[PDB]
Amino acid sequence: TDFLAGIRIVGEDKNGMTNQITGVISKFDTNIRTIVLNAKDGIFTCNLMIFVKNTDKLTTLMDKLRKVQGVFTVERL
Amino acid sequence: TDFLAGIRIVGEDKNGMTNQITGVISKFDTNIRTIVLNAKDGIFTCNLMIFVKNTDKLTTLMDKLRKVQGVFTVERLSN
Repeated sequence: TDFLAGIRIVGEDKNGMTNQITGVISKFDTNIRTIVLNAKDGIFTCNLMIFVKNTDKLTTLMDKLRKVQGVFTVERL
Repeated sequence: TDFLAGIRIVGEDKNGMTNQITGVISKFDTNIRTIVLNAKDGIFTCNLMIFVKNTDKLTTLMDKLRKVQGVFTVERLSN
């Protein structure tokens, strides 16, 4: 019942942004499949592919990511 | 001051390893610039670009990653 889901995060690259984002994703109950993260010229972008048990897990993770300082948007791909 | 360095990690895609490696990287005391991680064919590869203090510091981060059971290789990237 687990399925592959994608999430895109965009924000400003300030105050250890990347460490916080990677910390949240790694600690969460999900199986990371792919990460394409770049932080240059003050902007942060990250496309994540993960295996999730259900939609509740996916939306919960997206909600946590939105609370990280500097994040503009978190959208499902 | 800090300079840009690259690190490549290759390991087994089992037992929560991708999450484990991402966690180790997040706990690093450095400025992460790029992460390209992909899990496929039973393994995962991860190219990381970070701004680091000096070579001694870089070596300590690579040693931390190499000590994670399940990691096959950790090498410094050039270019």
